[PDB]
Amino acid sequence: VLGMPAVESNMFPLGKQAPPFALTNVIDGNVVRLEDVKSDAATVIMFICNHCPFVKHVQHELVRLANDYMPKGVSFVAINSNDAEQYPEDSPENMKKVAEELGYPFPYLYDETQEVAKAYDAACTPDFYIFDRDLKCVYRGQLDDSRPNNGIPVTGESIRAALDALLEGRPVPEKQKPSIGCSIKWKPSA
Repeated sequence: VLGMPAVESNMFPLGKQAPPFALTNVIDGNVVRLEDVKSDAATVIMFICNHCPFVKHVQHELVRLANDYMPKGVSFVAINSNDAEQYPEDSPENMKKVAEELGYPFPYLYDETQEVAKAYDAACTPDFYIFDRDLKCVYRGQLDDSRPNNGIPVTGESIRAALDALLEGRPVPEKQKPSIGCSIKWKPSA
């Protein structure tokens, strides 16, 4: 038996408050907090990593999406909770290099204790969350219908539709499907 199976989102509860977080941003070394990303419209939190085919599948769109919506007032934050001792590619130093290479326009924070991933009940990479002006969860799941194995072009449609609804004062579409990807690399149970 080689490798590990992919896992799906755990579907964080709609309406639940975004859990707190105070983590170092590898791009500039600043400690960034939830309060620092609270938005007047929406806050998008993304759990990702550097060596996962499901993340590689969406990396380009993450940048396109953030560039389209950050100017509209939407906040974006990427968090890497993978144990860097098991997966060196997820070390803060490597995270910094990746952010520079891909030109991530949003903070890339490292959650070394994994307490933030557990609080958001993040399960895979990538795992997407959207919270409203009051930091209540209004969307969680996939980026869009595309997957590494289906041929559908990447569009970011699911998140784009949710953000548009939030910016226009309309309810986020009800249909919310789980994301799928590599399991977050948890440290041994303590």
